Parts: sequence; structure tokens; C-alpha cells
Amino acid sequence: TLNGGITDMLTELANFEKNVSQAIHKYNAYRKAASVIAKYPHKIKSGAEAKKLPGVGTKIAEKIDEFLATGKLRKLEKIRQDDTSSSINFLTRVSGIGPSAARKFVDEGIKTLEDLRKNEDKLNHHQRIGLKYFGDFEKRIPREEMLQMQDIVLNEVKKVDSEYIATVCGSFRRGAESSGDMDVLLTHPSFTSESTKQPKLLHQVVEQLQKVHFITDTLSKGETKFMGVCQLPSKNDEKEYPHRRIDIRLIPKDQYYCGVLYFTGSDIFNKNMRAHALEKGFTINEYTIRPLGVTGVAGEPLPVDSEKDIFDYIQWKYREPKDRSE
DNA sequence: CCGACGGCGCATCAGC
DNA sequence: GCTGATGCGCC
DNA sequence: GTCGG
Ligand SMILES: [Cl-]
Ligand SMILES: [Cl-]
Ligand SMILES: [Mg+2]
Ligand SMILES: [Mg+2]
Ligand code: NA
Ligand code: NA
Ligand code: NA
Repeated sequence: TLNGGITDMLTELANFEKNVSQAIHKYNAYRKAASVIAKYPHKIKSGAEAKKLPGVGTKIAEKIDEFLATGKLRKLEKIRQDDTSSSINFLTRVSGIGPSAARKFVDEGIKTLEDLRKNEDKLNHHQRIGLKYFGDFEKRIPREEMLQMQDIVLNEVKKVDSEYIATVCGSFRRGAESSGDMDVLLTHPSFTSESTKQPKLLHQVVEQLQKVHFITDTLSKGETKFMGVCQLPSKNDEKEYPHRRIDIRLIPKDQYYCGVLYFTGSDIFNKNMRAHALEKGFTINEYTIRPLGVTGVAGEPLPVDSEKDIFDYIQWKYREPKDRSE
């Protein structure tokens, strides 16, 4: 982290644009610049130097010049002092409260953790659980705990049906020493792009994980995606582990490579790779890579037999998961 | 200048 | 009830 | 906010 001060500034600006301004392209621009700066292997000495990096333009270069000179950004100093901005930014830290809900709550005079706790009746299910575990959800998960969680999920899934394959993705698959949550890709040979030969495939797995008290709460749940909460078991006399966010995604088995590419991320890597694909005349999602016809309509799915095949199509050298933490 | 910027699952709601 | 829009979430 | 054409 040679340039932590700058990247922190850009991230705070990014969050302001998302949460307060509701300007999602500005949010993405700021995050893109922070990411490209984060991997730049020199300590940045000027805005001009930064402007040579793709994603950093005139305005960010200016902000970098202010920050290097003064150690701060007046623009952020003012934002931090704005009560309405501060409140909105805070409320969005609750899972299930986005920019829209946050502004609405502040309007109704709900703008603190205390306010939320006493207005539980005003929260939807997701938000209630987000509030319940507000503190826990802001803690990171050490890789050692992720390994324990992996063992539980892989072993319970096997107990349900030996044909399931569960793969832990997200920052974990990118080799991170700590993760924000647990991301599990699931496949079963009964669910392919051609047919669903068994119902409740995701349900059965969620059910089993609940039965063993690993999954503790549910934020949302459909046929292919579970979003919830889990917790490692603790030993006798041992303090409990924090509750953790878990996401499970059931992907057609024959579309595993596109799925694991997607669920491995990072999010910024996915945006960058998908944008590059478009430039190359392809569109990528978690299921397929398809050509774009002259018109602009996606064509048929191209054959994919490895993650690398996807990189080949768009003329990128293959990048291992550990090198995708953008 | 100015259009595009990744792609999609689940929850909630309005209109019919 | 359905469909489409929107919010919020995931990488 | 940045980029490409
Ligand atoms: Cl925007
Ligand atoms: Cl598709
Ligand atoms: Mg994750
Ligand atoms: Mg994330
Ligand atoms: Na640049
Ligand atoms: Na939130
Ligand atoms: Na996740």
C-alpha cells in the first residue's frame, strides 16, 4: 500500500457518489481509479504521474495534487461535516438499506443505530437482520475461519448428495488472508443449461446447513441464489464466533467455468473484463460468453472448457485467481 | 462533443 | 394473479 | 468521472 492515502480518498469519494449523490457511474469511475492506483508499484508523486494510468483523468489528478500537498481534500472535509450526508452514509452500512431507503429514513428522522433499533417495525426482513448483526457484518473473516467454514459446507453438502460439488469462491478463491463473507458456488448434474431434473436442489442444501445450525438466518432465497447468515460452532466455555454473511449460487453444471469466473471476481475485475469483452465483440455473464452480432444482439454461446478459454476469446493472457483482486 | 460505462438474482410494489 | 419497474444485493 | 472516435 504505497498509495493508501490516495486510494482511501477515492474510495470515500466513490461511496459518497453511490450513497448520497446516487451517481453510479461516478461511483464506478472512482473505484476504477482507486483500483488502478492500488496496483501501481510506485509511490505517486503528482497528479500528472497518476493521470497516465487508465481510469485516472483530469479531475482525479487535481484531487491527487490537493491531497499530496495538504494531506486532505477540502471536498471530503465538507462532506464529513454535512449531517445529512453523514447520516445517509451511515445507514447504508446496514445490509438491505441502500441509498434510497437511507434518504427516506433520514427524512423520517431515523438516522442512528439507536433510531433503527427502536423502529424495527419500519424495516423489511433483510434490513432487520442487517441491523441485528450490524457489528458482526463489518468484521473480516480470517482465512483460518474460512477454511473451517469450507469444511463444514463441503462436508454437509456431500451428506445431502455426493454428486453436488461446492466451490468456495470470492476473495477466498483469490487467496485472500481474510474475506468479507463466504461465497459458495454449487453445482449438481441434475441442473444443466438444458434441464432441471430435480427440484429443490438449492433448498435441500440450505435446509441441511440450517439443521446443523450453520446457517442461522435468511436474507433472501430463490431457486438459484441464497443470501443469508451463518456461524461457526464454538467449543465449551468458548466465546461465540461472529455471525457471517454467506451467499450460495447454484449454477448450471455445464456452465461451471463461466460461473466460477463470475463468482471469483473481484467485482472490479469482472467489470474490467466484461468491458474488454464488449470492446472485442463479446458479452460475458455467469453462464456464457456470446458474440455480438453486427446489430448488437448477442449470438449463441461459444464452447467453453476452461476458465482460460474465456480469456482466449477476448485476447487476454490468462490470469490466475490470485491475480484478479482488483 | 457525447454516448457508453457488466450483468443478473430476489424482494417489493404499482398498474391491470 | 401477472408483468415490468425499481431497489438492493452478489462477483 | 473517464474514455474512445
Ligand atoms: Cl453517474
Ligand atoms: Cl446466457
Ligand atoms: Mg465475498
Ligand atoms: Mg464484495
Ligand atoms: Na488516464
Ligand atoms: Na446497505
Ligand atoms: Na458474498
